[PDB]
Amino acid sequence: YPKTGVATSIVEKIERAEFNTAGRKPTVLLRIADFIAAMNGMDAKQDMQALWDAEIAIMNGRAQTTIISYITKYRNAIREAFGDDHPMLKIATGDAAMYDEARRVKMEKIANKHGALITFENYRQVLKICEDCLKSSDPLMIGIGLIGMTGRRPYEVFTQAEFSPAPYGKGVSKWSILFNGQAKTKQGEGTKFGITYEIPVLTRSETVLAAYKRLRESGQGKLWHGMSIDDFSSETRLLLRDTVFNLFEDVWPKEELPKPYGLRHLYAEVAYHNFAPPHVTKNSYFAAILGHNNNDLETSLSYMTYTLPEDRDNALAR
Amino acid sequence: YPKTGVATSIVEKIERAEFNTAGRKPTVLLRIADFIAAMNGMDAKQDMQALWDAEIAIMNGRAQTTIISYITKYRNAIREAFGDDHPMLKIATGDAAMYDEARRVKMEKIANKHGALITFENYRQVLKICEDCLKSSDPLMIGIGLIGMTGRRPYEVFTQAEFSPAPYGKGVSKWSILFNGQAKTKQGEGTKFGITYEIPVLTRSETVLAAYKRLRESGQGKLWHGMSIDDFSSETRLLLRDTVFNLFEDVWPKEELPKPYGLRHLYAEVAYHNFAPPHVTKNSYFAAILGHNNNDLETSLSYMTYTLPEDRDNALAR
DNA sequence: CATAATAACAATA
DNA sequence: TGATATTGTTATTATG
DNA sequence: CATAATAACAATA
DNA sequence: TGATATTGTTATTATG
Repeated sequence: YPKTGVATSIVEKIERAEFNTAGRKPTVLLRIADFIAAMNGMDAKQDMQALWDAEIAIMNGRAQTTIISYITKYRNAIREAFGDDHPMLKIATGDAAMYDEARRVKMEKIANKHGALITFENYRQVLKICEDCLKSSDPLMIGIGLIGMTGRRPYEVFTQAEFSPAPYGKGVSKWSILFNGQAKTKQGEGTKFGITYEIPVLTRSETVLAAYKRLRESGQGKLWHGMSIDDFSSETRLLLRDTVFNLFEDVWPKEELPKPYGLRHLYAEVAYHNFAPPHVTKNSYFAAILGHNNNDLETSLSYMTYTLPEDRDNALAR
Repeated sequence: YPKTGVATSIVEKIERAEFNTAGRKPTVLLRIADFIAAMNGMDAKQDMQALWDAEIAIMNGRAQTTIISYITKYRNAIREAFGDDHPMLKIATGDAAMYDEARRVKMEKIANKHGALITFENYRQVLKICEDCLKSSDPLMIGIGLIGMTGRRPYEVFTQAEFSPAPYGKGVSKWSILFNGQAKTKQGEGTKFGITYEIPVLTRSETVLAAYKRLRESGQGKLWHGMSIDDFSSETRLLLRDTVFNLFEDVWPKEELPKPYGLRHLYAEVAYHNFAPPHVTKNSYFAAILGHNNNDLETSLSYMTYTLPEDRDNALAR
């Protein structure tokens, strides 16, 4: 295995922002930087262990989810500089108890959500707002529209989605689409990495495709295309967040605030309610239209968030 | 820790059937027996390791689920003879890869089931058959009736269930019941071990309770009460299996054969379809009425088996 | 100070 | 079954 | 042999 | 997140 190397992406990130008008110092990226530097020319595992221990010591006090995320960042640095075969990857990681506790916390929140679905009283309005967004001249708007109407993740809509007409018999589907470019997935059997699959849309397919072409040809859109998640996050996140909040403030269910993933959750719910064939289950349907891996029905549990007020009505019929 | 001991239950099982009219030899129980015997006076971990290795060697060729089950039997023997603190418990177990593969196989079967629910065309007939069973003079029949009408496991209905009237406001519920005595659960936070909880019934509560008292007072019922799972299995399983098969042969969906747990699966489905409030999810509802642990929504995935032909109809409306 | 930028901080899938 | 990649919120910073 | 008992064998939750 | 407890099927055995 190699003893020298460099996590380019980190250094570059740090070199940009050498000249910065404002903003906080890249302290963490700096720590990562010096860590990877200190690793240059280390052959002894106790040495590596000591280094990492110092890093973990610094992290203490920070939140558990924060630590798990930071550990990912270090591990990805190590991988970039030194490769997959480097003994530091066996050393630089979270305690197993930490990850286990994350799992418990998350399961508990989900179990809690499933026992108290949120009735999305005004979802019809929300969906129309999205539809109209599809016709806006502001590419951010169109993108929001498409998150709502196709359920693709922001990073997907804005950065990497390919949308196609889906053939329905010997014609073209008006309520589904072809989609390619799933995020959060690496190459693999039963994985939608690089797979084009059919997904339902909550308005006419002609409309969605056309709005997408408008998206793909705009000024902002050519810049967005092929961005890394850090680039995209930096450039849009807070603006997207503010726009979504403003656009939906008055209609969004009282129990929570309007956030962009809200649109994806609602999309699953509505798509199921309108399109699910009878031999498939809700967990299955979601996992299918959300692009989850083969045999994964557990991610689908995260998305069961609201109850459409129609279901709430007719369940209250009994 | 102790170096001597005896797994009483195994030896007794072997002493019964010293005198047996027929049936195959208790070879496996014998192997377990001699294993625990050989462990008497072992202090060296390499010795223990060798012994166990010989056992595993014998098991080879047998199925994976078989091996996992057998390993449970040995581990339970060790525990009974020598206690929880014995170093053999760190040694006598399956390879982690084996358990992992079990998990994968099972997830794959479930994901498969969720994508092809079985339409239970005649469930109404099945349920009435159960109802009528509730009035039979044959305690086996009544028990079947109650599996169908309360969804409790066979071992629960026959051996250990306590059923009570459930108070509805200042009166008594006609479509729910109190139930106590959950199987497959050890003491714990967020566990129904020793907990009485309300469950829905698929016919009038008066009827279910009365049929249960008839069950609890019959000849066979006093014998059944408090049996161990081995006793119960030995005494009833094959008769229950044959009766359920005969009773339901002509009406049970074409894709599968009538087995007793079929009744519990259908019960969940029907109970949900008739009783689930709107703010709870199907996974949640099941987990609640099946007595699953707190924050466990994953067991519920096993039970999503059929589609009621009404749902199949009205989904095909779209 | 008064904000807009930025990256830390943090949570979710 | 090892230990990520995305989406979401706020402290801290430079400069008007 | 012809079955009924039994426990091994096996799968599911 | 370690490594079970229940439900389900069949080979093998003693004896009519």
